[PDB]
Amino acid sequence: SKYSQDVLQLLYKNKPNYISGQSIAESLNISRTAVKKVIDQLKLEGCKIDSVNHKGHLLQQLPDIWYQGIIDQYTKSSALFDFSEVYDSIDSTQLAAKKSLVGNQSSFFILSDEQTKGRGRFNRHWSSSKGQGLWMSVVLRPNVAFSMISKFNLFIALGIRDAIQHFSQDEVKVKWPNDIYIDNGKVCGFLTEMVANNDGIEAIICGIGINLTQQLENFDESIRHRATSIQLHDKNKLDRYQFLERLLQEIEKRYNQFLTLPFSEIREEYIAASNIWNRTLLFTENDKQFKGQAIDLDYDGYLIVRDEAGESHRLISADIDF
Amino acid sequence: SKYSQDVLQLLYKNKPNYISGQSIAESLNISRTAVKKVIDQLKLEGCKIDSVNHKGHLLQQLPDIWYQGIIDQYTKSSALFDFSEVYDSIDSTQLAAKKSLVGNQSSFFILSDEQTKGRGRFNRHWSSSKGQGLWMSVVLRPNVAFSMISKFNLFIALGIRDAIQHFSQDEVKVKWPNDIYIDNGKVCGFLTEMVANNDGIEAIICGIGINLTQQLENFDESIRHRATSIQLHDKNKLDRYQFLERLLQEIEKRYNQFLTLPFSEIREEYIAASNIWNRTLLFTENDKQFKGQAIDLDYDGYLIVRDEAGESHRLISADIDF
Ligand SMILES: Nc1ncnc2c1ncn2[C@@H]1O[C@H](COP(=O)(O)OCCCCC[C@@H]2SC[C@@H]3NC(=O)N[C@@H]32)[C@@H](O)[C@H]1O
Ligand SMILES: Nc1ncnc2c1ncn2[C@@H]1O[C@H](COP(=O)(O)OCCCCC[C@@H]2SC[C@@H]3NC(=O)N[C@@H]32)[C@@H](O)[C@H]1O
Repeated sequence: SKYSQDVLQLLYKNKPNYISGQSIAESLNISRTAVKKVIDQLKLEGCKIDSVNHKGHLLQQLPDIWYQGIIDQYTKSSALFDFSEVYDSIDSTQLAAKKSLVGNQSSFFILSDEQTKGRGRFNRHWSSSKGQGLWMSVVLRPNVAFSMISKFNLFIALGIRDAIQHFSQDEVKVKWPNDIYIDNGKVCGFLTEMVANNDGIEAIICGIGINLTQQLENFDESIRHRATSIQLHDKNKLDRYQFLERLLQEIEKRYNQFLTLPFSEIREEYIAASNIWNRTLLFTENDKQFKGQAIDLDYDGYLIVRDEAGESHRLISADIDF
Repeated sequence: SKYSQDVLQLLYKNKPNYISGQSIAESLNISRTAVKKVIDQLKLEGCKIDSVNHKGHLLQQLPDIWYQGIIDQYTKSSALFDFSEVYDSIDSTQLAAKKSLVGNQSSFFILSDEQTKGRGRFNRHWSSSKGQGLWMSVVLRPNVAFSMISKFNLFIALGIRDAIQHFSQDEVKVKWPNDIYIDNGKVCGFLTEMVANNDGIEAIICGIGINLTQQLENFDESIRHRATSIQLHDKNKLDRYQFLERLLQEIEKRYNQFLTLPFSEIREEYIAASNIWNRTLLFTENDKQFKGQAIDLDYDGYLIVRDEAGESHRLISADIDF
């Protein structure tokens, strides 16, 4: 009903204490009995709620569904995010964000359980299954020149990798400039875009797609040997609210780093975290394709590459295959 | 009514020949009498239409109102523009365009008779009076790297100036990088913005604001000594459809130049057209303000400036006062 999110919100807020039906009824000004029906419906959708006579209700565990009422708590206590929008299904969080940023200076993010028109780079398809991943767009408002886009993209990467690392017992590496791998499986793809003019960035929009709970059986045959999910590398059930919380904590740490530090302070760390060294890489640029070795990441974030013909290149971005 | 634009469209299309009520009625499948009422209404709004017994109607002159039905002809015969949106009044053509470009690759423009929330640079106000100017946003789709924004902005300037020049008997000059002057009056301001990532521009959005028919009495006292309109420098009535047509012709000429030429081919021309030389300029950058002389425009479009302290600067953009 109308009141599901509000009831869920009260339950999240009151953890680890129990609140009574009666007390929830008073808050929202509805009947005890409507409170019971709302609570029955949440259990039926897979909320795990302990109901104890004389004590009331305790939210123990959420299902793999995003709830606006819970996300609203994440933004209230956030110093960086003014608000969020949550969707069950939508064309793309990235389209939605590019539409919502117009005409304001808010910082916010958009999450959706499924995307029907998920896009990565160069208009490629990004598989966004219902219930199985974090499909998110983040909009921020750095006072910086439009050339700083690349450097933002370097910082955010370490933020995402760190948040996935906390949950996998296997190594999580960055594949510059736009993906996160565990072994040979891409677990995340992200993409940083901007609205800007000669005078400055108007918004950064970072699209982040993270495979959370797919089994191998869940990926299309076409990508199944090069894709993985956090669950496939975590011995405990992966909890999506716990992940989101850590993801937002890291994004904010790295965003403040971005505003305050040169790339040179994180370069070594980025280097050590990267899986592009010591192996043959395939590069695509429009017509050309070529092979190459990543030699180095320079102090401004360019990849130094020696191609198979011995020519050296200095790249602000690329798309690489392994 | 429902049919005004369609009737106007047929009338524009049939110039310089007359079409009959009867014939317009057949086209749209409506009664002769509804055609007469639609025609009476257009005259009453200031369309000048010659109605001759036995011959029919000829559109002779439009009022200072934009009509979607006429703009639809401009886009049908345009190779560059897929479509246009026309409004009587709206917050800003620039907001509207940034919302309409999302999720497609169309090229288009948006015109509005008035803007209630017109913005120039740095969130400054742009005065957009009903009936008095061309308030327009243009969206294009160059396959180019995000650093080419500045160079686009140089080409478009010569396009706009040329189109205003055709109508003023006084000199029209460019004030780099964002305004067009006739004598000491700013007649136009324009602003180039982009949506982009490391891989390329997704859209260019050029906001163009041109004072067409204001008298001095029409400008706010605060800007009246530094503003002017095309009418104040044209001995004939300024006709807004004729202007728009020439504006679109030049924008397309210069946009193709942009795609095909280095800035070095137009540099001299831009130079010769500019009013920033040989005079003291005021520069603002965040905290600082300083005075300076424009020395030169280099082959990549940077302004070379000698400031009052004798230090030289190389600027991709600036805001200058005279
Ligand atoms: N779920 C998946 N897991 C592993 N491999 C996959 C997946 N889906 C597609 N792929 C493979 O990865 C490529 C990813 O593209 P990318 O262009 O490198 O793209 C970088 C990224 C984009 C981030 C997408 C986020 S989701 C939230 C936001 N909304 C949106 O439309 N995109 C961003 C695809 O061609 C395909 O090979
Ligand atoms: N009508 C006017 N004529 C002469 N002076 C004026 C006018 N309105 C304001 N001004 C003065 O010019 C400054 C223009 O700002 P700019 O930031 O250089 O701005 C560059 C420009 C922006 C182009 C505006 C177009 S209109 C179509 C599109 N939509 C939108 O909101 N803006 C663009 C203002 O501070 C004020 O001094």
